[PDB]
Amino acid sequence: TLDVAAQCFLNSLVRETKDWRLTEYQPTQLIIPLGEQQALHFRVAYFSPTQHHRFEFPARLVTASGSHPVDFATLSRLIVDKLQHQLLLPATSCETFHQRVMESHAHTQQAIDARHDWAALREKALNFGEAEQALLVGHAFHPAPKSHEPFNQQEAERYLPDFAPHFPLRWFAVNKTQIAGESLHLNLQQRLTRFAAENAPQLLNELSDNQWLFPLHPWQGEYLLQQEWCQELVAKGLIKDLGEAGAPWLPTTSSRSLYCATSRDMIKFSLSVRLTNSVRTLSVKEVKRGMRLARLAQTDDWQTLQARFPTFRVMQEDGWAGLRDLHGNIMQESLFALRENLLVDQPQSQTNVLVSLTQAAPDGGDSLLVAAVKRLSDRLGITAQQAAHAWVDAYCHQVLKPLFTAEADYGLVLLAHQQNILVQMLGDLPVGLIYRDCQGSAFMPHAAGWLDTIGEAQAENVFTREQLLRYFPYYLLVNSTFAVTAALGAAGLDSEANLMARVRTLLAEMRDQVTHKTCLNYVLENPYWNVKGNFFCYLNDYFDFANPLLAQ
Amino acid sequence: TLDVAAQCFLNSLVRETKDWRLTEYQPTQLIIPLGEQQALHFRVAYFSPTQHHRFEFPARLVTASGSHPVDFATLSRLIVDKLQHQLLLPATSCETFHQRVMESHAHTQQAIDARHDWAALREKALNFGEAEQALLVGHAFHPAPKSHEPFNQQEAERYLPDFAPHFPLRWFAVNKTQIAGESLHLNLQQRLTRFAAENAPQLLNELSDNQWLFPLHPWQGEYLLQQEWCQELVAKGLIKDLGEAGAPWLPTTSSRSLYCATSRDMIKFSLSVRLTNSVRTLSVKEVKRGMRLARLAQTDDWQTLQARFPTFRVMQEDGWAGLRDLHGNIMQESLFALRENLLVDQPQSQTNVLVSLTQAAPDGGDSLLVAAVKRLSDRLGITAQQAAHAWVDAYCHQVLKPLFTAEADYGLVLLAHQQNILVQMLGDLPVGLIYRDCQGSAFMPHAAGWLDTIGEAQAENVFTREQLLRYFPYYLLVNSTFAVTAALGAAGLDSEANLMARVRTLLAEMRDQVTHKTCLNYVLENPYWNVKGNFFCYLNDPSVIYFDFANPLLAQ
Amino acid sequence: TLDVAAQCFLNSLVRETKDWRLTEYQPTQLIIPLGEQQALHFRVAYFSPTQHHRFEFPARLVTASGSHPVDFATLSRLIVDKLQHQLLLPATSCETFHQRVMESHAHTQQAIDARHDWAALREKALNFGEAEQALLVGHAFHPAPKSHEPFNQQEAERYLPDFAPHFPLRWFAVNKTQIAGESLHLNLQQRLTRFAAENAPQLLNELSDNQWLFPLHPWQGEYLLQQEWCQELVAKGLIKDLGEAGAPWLPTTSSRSLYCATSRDMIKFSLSVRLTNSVRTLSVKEVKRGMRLARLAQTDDWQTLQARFPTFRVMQEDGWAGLRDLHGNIMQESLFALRENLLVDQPQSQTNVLVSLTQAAPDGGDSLLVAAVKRLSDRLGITAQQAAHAWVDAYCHQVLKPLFTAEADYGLVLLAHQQNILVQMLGDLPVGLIYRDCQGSAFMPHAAGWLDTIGEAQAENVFTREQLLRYFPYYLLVNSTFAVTAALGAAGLDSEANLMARVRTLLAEMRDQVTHKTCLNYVLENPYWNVKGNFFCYLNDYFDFANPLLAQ
Ligand SMILES: Nc1ncnc2c1ncn2[C@@H]1O[C@H](COP(=O)(O)OP(=O)(O)OP(=O)(O)O)[C@@H](O)[C@H]1O
Ligand SMILES: Nc1ncnc2c1ncn2[C@@H]1O[C@H](COP(=O)(O)OP(=O)(O)OP(=O)(O)O)[C@@H](O)[C@H]1O
Ligand SMILES: Nc1ncnc2c1ncn2[C@@H]1O[C@H](COP(=O)(O)OP(=O)(O)OP(=O)(O)O)[C@@H](O)[C@H]1O
Ligand SMILES: [Mg+2]
Ligand SMILES: [Mg+2]
Ligand SMILES: [Mg+2]
Repeated sequence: TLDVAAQCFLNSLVRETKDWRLTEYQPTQLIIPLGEQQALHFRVAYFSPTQHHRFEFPARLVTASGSHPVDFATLSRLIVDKLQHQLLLPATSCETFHQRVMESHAHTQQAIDARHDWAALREKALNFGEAEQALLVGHAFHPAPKSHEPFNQQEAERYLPDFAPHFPLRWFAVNKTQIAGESLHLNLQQRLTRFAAENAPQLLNELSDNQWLFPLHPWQGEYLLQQEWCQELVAKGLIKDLGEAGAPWLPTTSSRSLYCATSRDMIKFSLSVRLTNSVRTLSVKEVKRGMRLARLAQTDDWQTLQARFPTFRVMQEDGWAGLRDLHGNIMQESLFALRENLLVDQPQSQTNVLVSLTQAAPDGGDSLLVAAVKRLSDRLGITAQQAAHAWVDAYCHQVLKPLFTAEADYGLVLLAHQQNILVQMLGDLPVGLIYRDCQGSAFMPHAAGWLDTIGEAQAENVFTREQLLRYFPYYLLVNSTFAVTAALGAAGLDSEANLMARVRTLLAEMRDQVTHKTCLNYVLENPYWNVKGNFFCYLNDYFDFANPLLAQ
Repeated sequence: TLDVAAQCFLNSLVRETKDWRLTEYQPTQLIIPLGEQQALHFRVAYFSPTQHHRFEFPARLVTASGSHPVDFATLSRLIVDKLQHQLLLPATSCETFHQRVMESHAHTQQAIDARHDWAALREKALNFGEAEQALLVGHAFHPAPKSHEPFNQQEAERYLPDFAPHFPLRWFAVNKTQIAGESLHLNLQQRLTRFAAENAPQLLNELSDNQWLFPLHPWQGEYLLQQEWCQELVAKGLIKDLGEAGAPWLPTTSSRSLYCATSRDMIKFSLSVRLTNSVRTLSVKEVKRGMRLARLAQTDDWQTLQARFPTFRVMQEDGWAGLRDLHGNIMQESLFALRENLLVDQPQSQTNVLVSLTQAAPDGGDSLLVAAVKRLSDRLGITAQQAAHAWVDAYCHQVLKPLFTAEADYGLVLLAHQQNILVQMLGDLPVGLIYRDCQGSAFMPHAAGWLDTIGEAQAENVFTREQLLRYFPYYLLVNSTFAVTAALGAAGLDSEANLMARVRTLLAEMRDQVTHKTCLNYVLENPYWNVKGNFFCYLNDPSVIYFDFANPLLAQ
Repeated sequence: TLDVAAQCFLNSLVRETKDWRLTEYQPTQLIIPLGEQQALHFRVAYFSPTQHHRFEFPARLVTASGSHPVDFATLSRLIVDKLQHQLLLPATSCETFHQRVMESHAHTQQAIDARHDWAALREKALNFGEAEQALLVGHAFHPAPKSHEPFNQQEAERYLPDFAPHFPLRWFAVNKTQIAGESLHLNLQQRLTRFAAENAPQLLNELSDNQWLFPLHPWQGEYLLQQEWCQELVAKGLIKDLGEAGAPWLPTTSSRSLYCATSRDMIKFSLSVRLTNSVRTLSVKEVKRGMRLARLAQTDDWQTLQARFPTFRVMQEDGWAGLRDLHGNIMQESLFALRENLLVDQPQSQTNVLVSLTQAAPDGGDSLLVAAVKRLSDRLGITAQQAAHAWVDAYCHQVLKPLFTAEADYGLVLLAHQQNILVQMLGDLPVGLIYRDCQGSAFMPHAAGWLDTIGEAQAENVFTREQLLRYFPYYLLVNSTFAVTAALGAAGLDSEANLMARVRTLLAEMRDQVTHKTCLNYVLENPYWNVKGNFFCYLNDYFDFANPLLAQ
């Protein structure tokens, strides 16, 4: 009756198309014409003004003769055929698209079947690791959010968060000639030594002045070792495989970022896998973004920002390393970034990634957000609606405020979608924010003088005003705030319209306080936002979105 | 050199008198004239515009063509003698006052010598229980904050928090015909069942339809049991003494209130002991106030208030019980009230009573507040002054905001001591408030329509305007907020003057958002605050009992 | 290649028959003749003198015409067809037998597939709850150890240990007139009061002098509510259904017994479900046995026993309750027994039920027992064989000594198979015993004087010498000790023969210390043991066994 994987495909499509209808009569049905006098009739259980819809399955294909049910595989192929014919697309690109969609759908079902614990997650507050592996639906507005090529099923069970696995890292003993890297506070030799001593102490027999301990992802590790350039190093004895060892690491929502509860650092690997339309290798350019922001976090003006927003943290990526071939070429498939584990002293703190809270429950029950809101209602003795309002209000103050204000007053841009936002909670109420993913950092023109303080003002990741107004509202509101409000709306705690009214009101107060009102004005006043459409972007290996926050 | 006990006697005095002077020369000294061409000279290490002074000892007697040092016992006797002449005081009350001040001074020194763990508390964030037993100085502006009467040494070691003790409760099996009480959600029979079950399960072999388990304070219980009316019940078989049993309980800052980390309920006993000019027995009257507030907490307007401030909690005292004699008369010395333990599900949270944090270190080191702020600074990588400002700003938003708004918008008066304020912290930053002691709850006239909804419009704890303006700014700014700013000022993180400017700014923002501006107007604009002193109140078990306090928040 | 469910069926068969043979030539194959020049050949991977075999699959059916592979569904039909005519087995009975064998085989594979966390159990010492849900194979010598009629697949996932579920209890508020029961230390009213106050505190609003809180199994409670007699109680106002509430409970290896870490009591329910040829309802007679032993556990001679074996405890079932119909008749289907939770103060102790340790790994890897012995080896820096020896010797001293001695010196009989034996470990070495299930408690004639001290010398569960010698060695050696020695043997730590020699040598030393040597003499000297045919027993809704503990 329900299929959260199919809903992704359909909500992604409905958001990015103007061609679909609603029936005047009840029960309401959404209609996607296929042309040639036939159309798909979806029964609507919940209609969302932000297109967080929920359809009651199976769908029905309507014909001249009559009507008949169709499975997802069928209705999806009829849609890709339609788009191929009306929009005149290539054939080889449309079939590969449909194949990848079906793989994802199928992979989402296996993970649902495998995870019998998921429902029990509603029962109490989740820690960091629990939330990082609770996301089974994936990207709610991507057609194929769970494609993981080239991984097989055995590899997808060990190396993806979906099956809640854990594993020790792989380790090499590498000569320092063949180690490139960079790190703050501790030099590179000192990070690697600390990181090794706290995770795989028994390998410290291999540690010397020249021969350092190098961590690798177990899949990449085996994938790198076979390569000739790496095998050449083994021949010269500049690399020595130590195998797997040490503490348990669990893949996070991004799969390539790993978490260990006792390690002062998390580790983000260059991982040769396609995950929603991008191979997840790292570049030297990318890791220097993190190093850039990490150094900027030492300045006085950062000190001032942090003082003003003490409940707001950024998990700095202040270290990285990678292997050099025999020529000295940094092999980017061996790179990794080291990310501050700000939860190391509090591994049971209710700090959750937002995307896991807002995803629709695969069993059609409460979302993990709604669970938390319901606990908050019970604990405080207030109505579920009142608990919905308070949660939403605190979310604005704790999450949105520092993020808009970081741009407006300091020119710092943090592109914070659901998977980058960690909601620090205490008793299911947001009391802070931790931002993650420093590749999502950028700088406005009015941060240039501040960047000069570290010599970076010619930074690669500098945005123009037009770049800001494109990305920033989509990530923070469309791809964040409206999932919060939609999830609460789908559960019936309050209408999305009324909840977005609370968001609007608080964004207005926020505007009054900041210096550069450019962005908040665009958000609060401009009729149409740029929104990145994954449905047609993924089909090829941008649209205007009606702004709901305008004054009515 | 250091005496935090003497500083209480002296600072309390300096606040309630205008008969003292500073030296135009340095090192600066504070002078208290004794008349007859003699005076006491105190070396001032820190001068506070909120009278949180730090004197360097010994003092010095300035007399005849010369002086000499005087111990605390001497200078205090001299000052009490001065007061006996000035106010024509009965000699019996003077000597009772002085002996009590020495008792407190001595008891404090004992505790300080007994608590070698105290300095180590600076090392990390405190849990609720740790903070509740970390107060060794007591009331900072009371002359005898550690008077224990009639506790002996052994009794003070076990039943006060100072030595960080714990003990299981005493228990009576009592016929329901001799149990008077009340409870919400669960009836009285059901509370005592739950409470007895989760605290002393092994006594459930004495639980029946008619015979209920009844908890007692080990010291009160031994006293009540030696009474005539109680033994009538033992002879009648309506009371059986089961002795001590069950989980460990910690006396908190108030001594009569106990804490058990695994207990869903705290318990606040009627305790026949004198602590800062009040016998600590309960009355049916006072325990009804808790019920009144608890029943009011089920209303939709409370619900509305709670929604507006989700991080603000009140620990509801929604249950109480006591013993009645054979004639059915409630014996107030047996009373207790049950308080919600909102920390039962996280006993290791950084929820601390404010008074323990602000308290000046007995060893002269960092106060526990300064230890926190310093951790806040190091974690966030910000300056100690930036951490101090951040902590103070969050204190205003998390503590002062809900309390001033509850009175203004809803008419609810919560008289928040430094001891009734639990600061819910997360990473050494205030992120919420938990208020304790419902005996200090009162209602303004404009709460009347709301009290009607539960039929308590004629509540005894109703306050006039003048009552509010006297009490509320004393408890919540003088005996609370200024202790925060003073602690940080004394540590040299920023001047009290500057920190009090921050509070004013935020208090002024708030006034613009409330309905009844009556209270915040007074705070910000009334030149003087007329309140009640502890030093001359304690000396007398009316122009002196209450004194005018120069407002430091006036735009100057 | 590996099928642990099929191995239960086949080993159970080979143990209870003398019609099969072994091929001299290598690779060795076990042959089960079907007659008519037709037979099944099983490639043996491990031959066990205690019939804990491991066959390599698929099996191969051999005729004069040739050989071809056969799957488990086939070879099991062929074997039942054989047995059907060889025993003149009724056709309708045999069809039901094989249907339950395929159901068991199927449900097992579903559980293996569902439990992706099982392999990870090898990594560290298990706690009690983890072990209680680690048994996915079931009884290793029952033909259908995972048949759970009438449970459907949804009901199995929630109410059997197999999917590691947990849930809150169902609760009725019941007039004390309709409550039957008994308890020690606390009376019945007081136990139920305590049991409710620590497990479902929020239901205490319903508690009163006349209306008592009454716990139910979530399945059994619904099954009960629908019956006519219970409806009458609801109509009369004698019962009020409070629904589900309270702390989490996890079903143990027995399913009808539930475990809550925070509760001083475990609860054993009358459960109308068939688990290995026995519907799991309780009877009044059966819960008297627990009360009887509990009262006997308060005597001075029990004291004398306990002081001699301080590491040995029994989990006393010192309470029970049940509903009565309107006529005062105790309803057998509503019964439950309360059991001491002796682990309530150390929930993370390495106290594991033996059966989950000995069980063959579904994925063919190390057993959870061998996982421990290897930890023990690595910790002490001794050889795996030495650790195996130490573990076995420690098993004999901590488990076998107190149990034999209890019969010999006191006349107390505890029928301790693997599932009643909780091995108390410290650093993967046994250091104690906790016995469970007082239904398997009995008494010898020389215990009669001790029984007279509580007036229970007339007990129903008194054994004859013959009853003792039949049951005791099977449960306590065949279905306990030999699974340990066979798991260590199959792992290649040492031969079963050498490990069984260690057991004999210690049993010999034991016999010299006890007064009544009857039992140990029968174990050490009698050429044959009586043993249960769970196979032909299950076929029909026992047999002699060669003693390996003989001196040779
Ligand atoms: N709503 C969402 N928005 C963005 N990403 C999502 C969403 N839902 C799921 N995801 C998943 O999260 C990942 C986001 O990738 P992104 O590049 O932001 O992180 P990363 O750099 O790979 O890892 P990290 O965040 O640890 O640095 C994708 O792989 C995507 O499948
Ligand atoms: N700064 C302070 N202000 C007020 N009281 C203080 C202070 N420091 C310590 N105390 C102690 O705390 C107690 C407060 O008395 P109060 O009547 O306000 O609370 P209570 O009702 O006794 O305690 P509870 O909070 O358990 O209800 C006094 O005994 C006093 O000695
Ligand atoms: N090797 C084994 N020996 C005995 N029982 C086993 C074995 N393996 C699994 N089991 C399971 O253990 C249960 C044994 O039943 P038994 O009557 O001894 O326990 P019970 O009385 O139902 O439960 P409890 O032990 O909780 O009192 C059966 O349900 C059976 O499926
Ligand atoms: Mg990311
Ligand atoms: Mg108080
Ligand atoms: Mg059993």
